[PDB]
Amino acid sequence: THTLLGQFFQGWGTRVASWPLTILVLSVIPVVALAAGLVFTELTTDPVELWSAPNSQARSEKAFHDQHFGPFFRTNQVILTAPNRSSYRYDSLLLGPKNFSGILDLDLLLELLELQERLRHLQVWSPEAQRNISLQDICYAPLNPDNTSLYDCCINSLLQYFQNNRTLLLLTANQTLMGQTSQVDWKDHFLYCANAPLTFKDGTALALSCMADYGAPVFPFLAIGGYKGKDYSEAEALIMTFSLNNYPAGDPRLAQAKLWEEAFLEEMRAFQRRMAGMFQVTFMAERSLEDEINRTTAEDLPIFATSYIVIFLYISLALGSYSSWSRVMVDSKATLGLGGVAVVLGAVMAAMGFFSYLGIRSSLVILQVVPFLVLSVGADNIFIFVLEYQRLPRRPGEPREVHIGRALGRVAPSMLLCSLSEAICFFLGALTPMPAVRTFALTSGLAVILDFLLQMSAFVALLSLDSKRQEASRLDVCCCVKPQELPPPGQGEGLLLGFFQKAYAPFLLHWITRGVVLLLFLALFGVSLYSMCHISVGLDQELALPKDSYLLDYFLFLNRYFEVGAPVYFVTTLGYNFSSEAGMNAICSSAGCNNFSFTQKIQYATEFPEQSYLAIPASSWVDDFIDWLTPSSCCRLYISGPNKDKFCPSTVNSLNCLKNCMSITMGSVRPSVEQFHKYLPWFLNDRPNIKCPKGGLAAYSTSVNLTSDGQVLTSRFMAYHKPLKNSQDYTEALRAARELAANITADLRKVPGTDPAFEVFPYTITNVFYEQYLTILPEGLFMLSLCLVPTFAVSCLLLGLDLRSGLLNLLSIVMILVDTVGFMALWGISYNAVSLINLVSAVGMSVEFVSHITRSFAISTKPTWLERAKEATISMGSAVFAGVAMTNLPGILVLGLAKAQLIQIFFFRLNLLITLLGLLHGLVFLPVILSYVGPDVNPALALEQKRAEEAVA
Ligand SMILES: *[C@@H]1O[C@H](CO)[C@@H](O[C@@H]2O[C@H](CO)[C@@H](O)[C@H](O)[C@H]2NC(C)=O)[C@H](O)[C@H]1NC(C)=O
Ligand SMILES: *[C@@H]1O[C@H](CO)[C@@H](O[C@@H]2O[C@H](CO)[C@@H](O)[C@H](O)[C@H]2NC(C)=O)[C@H](O)[C@H]1NC(C)=O
Ligand SMILES: *[C@@H]1O[C@H](CO)[C@@H](O[C@H]2O[C@H](CO)[C@@H](O)[C@H](O)[C@H]2NC(C)=O)[C@H](O)[C@H]1NC(C)=O
Ligand SMILES: CC(C)CCC[C@@H](C)[C@H]1CC[C@H]2[C@@H]3CC=C4C[C@@H](O)CC[C@]4(C)[C@H]3CC[C@]12C
Ligand SMILES: CC(C)CCC[C@@H](C)[C@H]1CC[C@H]2[C@@H]3CC=C4C[C@@H](O)CC[C@]4(C)[C@H]3CC[C@]12C
Ligand SMILES: CC(C)CCC[C@@H](C)[C@H]1CC[C@H]2[C@@H]3CC=C4C[C@@H](O)CC[C@]4(C)[C@H]3CC[C@]12C
Ligand SMILES: *[C@@H]1O[C@H](CO)[C@@H](O)[C@H](O)[C@H]1NC(C)=O
Ligand SMILES: *[C@@H]1O[C@H](CO)[C@@H](O)[C@H](O)[C@H]1NC(C)=O
Ligand SMILES: *[C@@H]1O[C@H](CO)[C@@H](O)[C@H](O)[C@H]1NC(C)=O
Ligand SMILES: *[C@H]1O[C@H](CO)[C@@H](O)[C@H](O)[C@H]1NC(C)=O
Repeated sequence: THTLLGQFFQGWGTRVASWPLTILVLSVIPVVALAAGLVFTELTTDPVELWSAPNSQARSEKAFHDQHFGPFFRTNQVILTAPNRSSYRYDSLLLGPKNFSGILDLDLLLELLELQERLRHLQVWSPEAQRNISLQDICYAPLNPDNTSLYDCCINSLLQYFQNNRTLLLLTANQTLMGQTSQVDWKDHFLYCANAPLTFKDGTALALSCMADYGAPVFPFLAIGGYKGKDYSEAEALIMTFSLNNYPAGDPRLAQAKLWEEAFLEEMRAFQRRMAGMFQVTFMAERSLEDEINRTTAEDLPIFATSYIVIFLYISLALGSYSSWSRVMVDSKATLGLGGVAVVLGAVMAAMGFFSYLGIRSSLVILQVVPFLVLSVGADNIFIFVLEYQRLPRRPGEPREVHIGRALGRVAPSMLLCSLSEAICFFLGALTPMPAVRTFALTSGLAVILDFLLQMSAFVALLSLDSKRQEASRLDVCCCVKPQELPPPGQGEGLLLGFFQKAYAPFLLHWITRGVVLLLFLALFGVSLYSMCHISVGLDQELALPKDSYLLDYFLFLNRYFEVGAPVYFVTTLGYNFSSEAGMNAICSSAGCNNFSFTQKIQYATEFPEQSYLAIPASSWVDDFIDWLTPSSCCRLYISGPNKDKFCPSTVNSLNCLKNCMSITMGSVRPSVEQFHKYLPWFLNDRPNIKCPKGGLAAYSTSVNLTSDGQVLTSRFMAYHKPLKNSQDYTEALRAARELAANITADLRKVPGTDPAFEVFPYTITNVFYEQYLTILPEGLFMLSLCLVPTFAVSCLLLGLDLRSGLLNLLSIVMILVDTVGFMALWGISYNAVSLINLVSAVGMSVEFVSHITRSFAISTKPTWLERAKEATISMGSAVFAGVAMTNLPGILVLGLAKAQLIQIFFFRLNLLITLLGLLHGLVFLPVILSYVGPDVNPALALEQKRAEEAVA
């Protein structure tokens, strides 16, 4: 069946080389017709659409949350630290001698106040809206979310303890204690605040409120960072969080938030420049990561285009015959190199265009690296074809058409094998949950297929025209005005086969070198197999960005100085009867509630923050609700009047509403079903004052989704992750949170009247990205096994290879792949979707290294194994080296300047390892192992080629 394709491709090659210009036209027309569809490209840069599987669990959990509570707010942080400012001591009253940091000086706080109050009143022009966007339009106001003001926006900073009042910050009082008097300053209020932030009367001889201006308590971990435990006075970093209201991807209010974020960043860069010796400013907006990813994507297009220029230039001056110094410009193949690269770029653009016709949404991070891998695969085929056509000696009085036909018929089955193997590998690499890598894989897969279809028609027609322009004694690209003259046309043997015949093949196939090489490769396989175990599974941030980013400095500070990670909501899905006494007994953590309840379990989890990645015990709306419902003066009903048995708030101090919230309790307080359903909407819309410090509107306003009639559909309990620094930390944190949530639901599902489909799930904003890494290894190994299958299957069918031949190919592919993963674990390249699609591309590509040598060893007539190995090495080892290896390496070595750590790590280093191991195995190890245990001579395999050449000659 090999020689059948030989006959077909002989016929095809002849028929194409006979009609060059017609075939070039008929081949260019569909490429332009498909590649004109690039104008439909919907370039989506948003991280949730590229890097989350929309059918995964995390996305179903996110969808449920974002439905029942609205989406998660956009955090625009600033982490300030004064490194050169020396620590001092304070002899405070009510507390011991505290050692204060340099950052907790007064002038620095007045400078942070200036910045905070400047960013409050920041305004931007909105051309879509044709007005000035104020912060109040877009800011996340937890208290009073409808008709907000600039002094109602969620701005978490140390100076919230002084409600951003500059008079309260410079304020000093005289306090006498146990006979002795001392001057109390802002330090006393700060410390008393950082201890218990839910106070309205400071205890340090000052009637100073501790709650923020917007009316919620600021916990110390949100305001200060760099301390360790309850030693807040030694805080090294101040934090200033601007929380904006997040809206769905299609809301016209998201442009407003992003415009303000851009203005925030401009103001923060100006502020960073102004304060050089004083502060060390680091900052990010929510738009920062999407903007720093897409900045560097358009800055390394010169460094990408240079790769294809260099591959063109190598292929151009590595098929040119340099014998005499008079006909170099006639021998040099500039037209063929240019044409070959043009054909491959045609194929790539056709693929991108075809996929853009179906409305598939890509990103410039995806349409950047597609041409590289497709070209590194597609250039080798053209190189090997032209090399064979060059080496194949023309029969006497034979025309060029039949010669090109014969050369193509000779090398076409091998190129069909390569192209099919690589296309299948890419289309099996396109099973990834990540839509970005899926789009990449599918585009690359089709690009390789169209590359082959163009190489068979357009490039063969082009080679026919080049051969004609050469034989007519005209120049290459300086031709058609210059048929002048040359010395004798046909010259002797080349330098490539010269080297491979006289230096290499005798050296590699020495008495000693076979034993040494074989031993050394088995040792390398052993080391690689050992080292593959210490692979780091996870794509952390600080890789997506460049190395010159303002976000890297922010991430260094966010890792070093921060005291808690992202907040995790333990969302409770539908089918909990919260009203029942038995219901709310298993959620609360007060006197009378069940032991190992919801909040008790989270509390005890946070007691061990290293095992279960939680730093703070969960907030509880039900615990604070049954706390609110006490016979104290928090909720009271009018004893009589027009508002009889109606809620008089904690603010009014009249005698008319002296009646308590419910009856005179005889122990642990529990409201009845009617009492619960009536009094919960009051609790959730009660602002915490001095009189009643317990109130729902502050924290739990949005953490309960009531029905139209006052049934609780859902509810979320807000804990905080410990500071998560690596991708492994994020993944372990998700795993541990899920395990705890499963343990919680297991106990909550044993309550009378709970639906069995009831579930507690820990939704954090970074769940969708770091969920895949729970099961990337099994998926990856299944994928690489499914990619090793068709390689062998089609390698045994198409090439028509025997059993030993197929198994030697397979053994070599497995060896290359294990070596790649071993060196991945050594160099410090992580395991993820990007590394995985590179390894699947490697499984596909390594066939180009092994298959050519193994075939040309199989189709051999030399007496002894060593002679056949030498022949295979010299002829096809030289073709495979000069083609595959040296059209990979000049392309890869240019991506070493990419500047983006993602490409610089996963597409330079990993492809360099893949290429060099491919080279080493399929030019050092495969000749030796073929010379040892290669397949036996098949005379019919070579002798029937002559019943397939002459018959259709
Ligand atoms: C409480 O949860 C309900 C669940 O139905 C939310 O109602 C849905 O809201 C989403 C987003 O606005 C809409 O797409 C659905 O059409 C709504 N469904 C129904 C049945 O009305 C509700 O929005 C949540 N409460 C609040 C105030 O947002
Ligand atoms: C949730 O449990 C409460 C009890 O804690 C149920 O309220 C009772 O419902 C029964 C059935 O009609 C009535 O006879 C009682 O008068 C109600 N009050 C009690 C017993 O406290 C409530 O029905 C349950 N939720 C459901 C089933 O939807
Ligand atoms: C910030 O707080 C200060 C001090 O409380 C406010 O200054 C006023 O506060 C008093 C009571 O509200 C007023 O009666 C005085 O006019 C004044 N007190 C002093 C001693 O100056 C100030 O108004 C607050 N900030 C704003 C702008 O509301
Ligand atoms: C080595 C390079 C030049 C090979 C060609 C790569 C081409 C196909 C890539 C590189 C930059 C890309 C373009 C950059 C952005 C846009 C603008 C958009 O509104 C239409 C698509 C379009 C026009 C892209 C199409 C694909 C593109 C043109
Ligand atoms: C085939 C590849 C090279 C095409 C581009 C892959 C890109 C999109 C991949 C590689 C690394 C990934 C990023 C790394 C981690 C983060 C941080 C997270 O908070 C938002 C998503 C984001 C930003 C990921 C989005 C998708 C990502 C940028
Ligand atoms: C095919 C193999 C044998 C050679 C591949 C090329 C070489 C240069 C590659 C393969 C493995 C790589 C090394 C593996 C990891 C480290 C440790 C690090 O602290 C310094 C760089 C260094 C030393 C890498 C440098 C580049 C490297 C040596
Ligand atoms: C600074 O505070 C630390 C922490 O208590 C203490 O050990 C040390 O003695 C203090 N040094 C000075 C100079 O007061
Ligand atoms: C918008 O804000 C700028 C702040 O520089 C201000 O100067 C300008 O007057 C504002 N636009 C309008 C409509 O007043
Ligand atoms: C408080 O004591 C300080 C320091 O001695 C002094 O300057 C100030 O006048 C005193 N204030 C009052 C109210 O006595
Ligand atoms: C939580 O889960 C189990 C249920 O399998 C429960 O019995 C026990 O209290 C907890 N288990 C562990 C290992 O903490």
